Amino acid sequence: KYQPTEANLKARSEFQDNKFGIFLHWGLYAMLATGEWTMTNNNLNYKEYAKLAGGFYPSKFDADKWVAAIKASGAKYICFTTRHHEGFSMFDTKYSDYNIVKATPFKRDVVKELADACAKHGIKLHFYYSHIDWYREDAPQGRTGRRTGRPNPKGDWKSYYQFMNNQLTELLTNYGPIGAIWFDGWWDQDINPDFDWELPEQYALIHRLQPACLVGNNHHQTPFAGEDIQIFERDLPGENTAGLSGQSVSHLPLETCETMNGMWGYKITDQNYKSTKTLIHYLVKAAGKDANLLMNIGPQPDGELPEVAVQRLKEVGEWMSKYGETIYGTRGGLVAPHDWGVTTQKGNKLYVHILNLQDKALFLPIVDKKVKKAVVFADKTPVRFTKNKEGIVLELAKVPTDVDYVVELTID
Amino acid sequence: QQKYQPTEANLKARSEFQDNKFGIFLHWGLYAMLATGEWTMTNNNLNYKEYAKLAGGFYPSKFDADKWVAAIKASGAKYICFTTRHHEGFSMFDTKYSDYNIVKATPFKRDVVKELADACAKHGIKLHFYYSHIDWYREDAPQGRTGRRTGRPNPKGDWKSYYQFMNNQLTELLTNYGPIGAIWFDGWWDQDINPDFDWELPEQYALIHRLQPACLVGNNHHQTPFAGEDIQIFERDLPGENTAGLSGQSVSHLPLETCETMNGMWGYKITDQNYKSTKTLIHYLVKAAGKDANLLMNIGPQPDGELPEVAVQRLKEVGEWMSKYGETIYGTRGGLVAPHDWGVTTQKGNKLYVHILNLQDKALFLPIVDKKVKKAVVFADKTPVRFTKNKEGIVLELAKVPTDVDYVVELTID
Ligand SMILES: [Cl-]
Ligand code: NA
Repeated sequence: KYQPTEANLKARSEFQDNKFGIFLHWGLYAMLATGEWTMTNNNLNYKEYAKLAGGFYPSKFDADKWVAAIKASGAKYICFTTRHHEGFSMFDTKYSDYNIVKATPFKRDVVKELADACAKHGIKLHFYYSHIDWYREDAPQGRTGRRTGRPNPKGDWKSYYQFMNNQLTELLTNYGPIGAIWFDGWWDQDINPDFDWELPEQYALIHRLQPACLVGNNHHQTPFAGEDIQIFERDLPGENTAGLSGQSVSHLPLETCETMNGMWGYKITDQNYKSTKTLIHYLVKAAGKDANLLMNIGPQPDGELPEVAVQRLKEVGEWMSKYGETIYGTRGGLVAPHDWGVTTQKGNKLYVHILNLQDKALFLPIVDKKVKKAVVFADKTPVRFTKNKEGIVLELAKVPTDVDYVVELTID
Repeated sequence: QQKYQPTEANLKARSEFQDNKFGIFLHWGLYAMLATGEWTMTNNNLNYKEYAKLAGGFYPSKFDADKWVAAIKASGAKYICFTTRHHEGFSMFDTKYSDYNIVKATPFKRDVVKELADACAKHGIKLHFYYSHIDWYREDAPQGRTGRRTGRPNPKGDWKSYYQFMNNQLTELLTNYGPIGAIWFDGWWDQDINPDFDWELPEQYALIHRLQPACLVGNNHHQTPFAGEDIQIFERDLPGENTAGLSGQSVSHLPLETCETMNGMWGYKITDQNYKSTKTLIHYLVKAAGKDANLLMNIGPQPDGELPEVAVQRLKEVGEWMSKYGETIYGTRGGLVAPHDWGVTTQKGNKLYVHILNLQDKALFLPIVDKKVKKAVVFADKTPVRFTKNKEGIVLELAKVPTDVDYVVELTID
């Protein structure tokens, strides 16, 4: 029954072309510095938690600096937590005083400042928005938020649902063009299979306000009517390592998310950042399975992006400046992921991303199609290959030890 | 630190607009029946309800959007600016926010804007929408200088209602008709008697950019452009010029556009059948380009739905010229050499096109001193033009006294 508009369909293709975005988890939980789940993990009282807002002053926040650092990685979009499960709004809302402008001494709308910086730098802006809420007294309780001290575990769905829609209206009118709404929390009511999220009306609201905006919902199900992208939580499309999303794979654009260290919202214990090579491999492997990668940073309560995260972004971007052509604008490749790497493709080119190879030769199961040419992407040096009944065999100059040794094949 | 930050999409759209250079204005509304001008309502103090009765007689039976766009494309024009709703307040599109519109209130019963959008898309012509900030018909519209003798009950209007009505219609225009190249506002000057009048333009410009980031915003206020506008309009005058008395404002850094009429009026006028010559119209386009400006040349369609026959022929002959010389206009910016009495220059890449429009001599001095001129040829047949250097520039030696509409000399610079 859902009919995407032309503008929406163009947006979907642009999203797939862009390939690489940065997740930003920032909320009051950054003060506690123990994770965005702390409020329900530690059964904190909702009114006591809200007192934190009077001490929230991220004095070194600079939206220009954030977006410039994110652009330097080769990322093309940002997904920002406008309001997480804690229920604190990081924007100037007229529907709750529990927001960054009214309830903190900082008194600044960081979502507006980020929107302006994104326009300056040519970065698209996506909004994460929590379907669940551990703070509001009208929010129904599912699996989480049962020990916040609130009086009405049933909530008042008509009131809560209207509040959500009123806020979505603000986010889709007051902050310029928005590339996507990224919903989360559906899983909180999976104990109640008859729970009615009333998503057709809510998705219709979004597309009415901005037809080009993409709707995603992190529910781990076959996408519902009106969704424009499909999300896989730390699990890569056809895979369920973390146990969070081993679902089907569909006709909508795919996106998977990873953290750069161990955490989403800022954790002060967590200073083990993954290597630049590991991060580049996340991006390449995602692209190789026809999926975007959303890589998360958790900003500090002083308003700075972690120093090590900024440096890792910079080095990923140095790689992208050389190899971005093999990622941007591509779709998942003809040759499926293997232990040695993955392929992406664009036009008549198949990029063979050799990530983990022990040998000086590589068999590729390319049988039906003729490989017209094979070169080293970096310098266009020829790569010899032979044909056998099962495909082709690349003869490489050495055992590759590069982060990603890309061979560019021409196929017609 | 700037409130308004143009997106990459908008900045690209600005450069495409400047590349396209030539557009056609179309003023069409109920005033076409009276055939005395779009200002007739306020000039003759017509009652708003009496004027609205005209709509029951509006039936432009020969309207053919495909024929219009084809005739306009043949001129070399690359976009069209069409009056969706003029000061008379009559909506030329199917709108849910007023029944005073071409579908609901006339026997013609057709959304001509829809048909024009479809035809523009088919022929690859960009569509811009003119939209009036003032309204002589609605009872909630505030009155300024004009529309004070319409018989309406409330000179103060109800701005909250009227402004919400405008933004509802703008949403329709940007939702139901595909990609729109520009919104072209007009009427700010109606309230210049009230220095504190709040048009609430930031919110309205933001709505346009929110729904279509690549859509350009223009406002014919004759002022320094307000934040949020993407083009600057000069009415009936080259930028920097003021022969018509409507253009005393300074020239900004936004893309420039000047508008002109083919005859004397914007809306169709049955007395006014004195059409400027093809040569004059080509001179308008070339002089505009030489001043780093687009030209928007107007036609006022007839109440039977046809474009004036003489205007169509003029378009055709302008297009014959563009078929030969368009490379010297399209994709160019105002040239190194500023406009002179003899003509103007335009530039693109390593080429400076010297447009000789009015020269009585067989030679032409050009003040090109910093840059080296590698080569000079007659654009039309690539025949070499000899030139010499002097301390103040160069002197071209021409084969004859030029009498062409535009005798173009192509210089190669580096
Ligand atoms: Cl000069
Ligand atoms: Na269109």
